[PDB]
Amino acid sequence: KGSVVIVGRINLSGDTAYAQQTRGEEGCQETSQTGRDKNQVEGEVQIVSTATQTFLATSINGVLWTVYHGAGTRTIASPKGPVTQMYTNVDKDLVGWQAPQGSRSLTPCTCGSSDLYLVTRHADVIPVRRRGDSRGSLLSPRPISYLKGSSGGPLLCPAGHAVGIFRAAVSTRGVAKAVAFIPVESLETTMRS
Ligand SMILES: *[C@](O)(C(=O)NC1CC1)[C@H](CCC)NC(=O)[C@@H]1[C@H]2CCC[C@H]2CN1C(=O)[C@@H](NC(=O)[C@@H](NC(=O)c1cnccn1)C1CCCCC1)C(C)(C)C
Ligand SMILES: [Zn+2]
Repeated sequence: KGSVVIVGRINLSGDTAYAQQTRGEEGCQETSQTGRDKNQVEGEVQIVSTATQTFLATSINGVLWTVYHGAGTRTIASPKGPVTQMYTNVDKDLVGWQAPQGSRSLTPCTCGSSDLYLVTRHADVIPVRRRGDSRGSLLSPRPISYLKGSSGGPLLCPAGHAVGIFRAAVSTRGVAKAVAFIPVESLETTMRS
């Protein structure tokens, strides 16, 4: 097995979103195998790694959420050693840990806006137009490479509240046309029986 390892962070507090890498490929390979990570955590969105993949994870209501197809049943490396998952929902493709010390949690969106904002792993903020429970159109199509690594990141309100967790793109010939996401309501259902 192995722990998922925070290799970075996205800050959404200020006027513009930015990414910081805080750990390289060699130091991440090391920390996955110990499960002990003494680095300072900050931000709403974390950049996380397994042995194969690098993607996002997002704190909402005190829980760091990401995708199950990326994270699996893995522990997360922390300053007190490896932390077990608090929630595992394979049906909803959703796993969550106790939000790490240092982090900030997003609030669930209560406004029902269909104007969403996808935060990518490069801290690009892309407008998405909500279409149903779990889908949204891209106002501009992108190469899927643009979104590769963003699984686990948030879709936001215009108010900066969590609408959902990005998990997949609908793609034709390497051009993403839409995004699929885990709605924040599903995260709420997961905590609430
Ligand atoms: C995300 O996990 C990530 O950042 N991973 C780190 C980089 C390694 C990653 C982000 C991709 C934009 N997500 C995925 O890889 C997801 C996962 C979760 C669900 C299945 C796999 C594949 N996947 C995708 O996003 C794919 N999308 C699809 O398979 C969609 N299907 C189509 O687009 C399609 C199918 N038939 C004909 C034409 N188009 C399905 C559609 C239904 C909902 C699930 C996604 C790719 C093709 C990788 C974009
Ligand atoms: Zn809202």
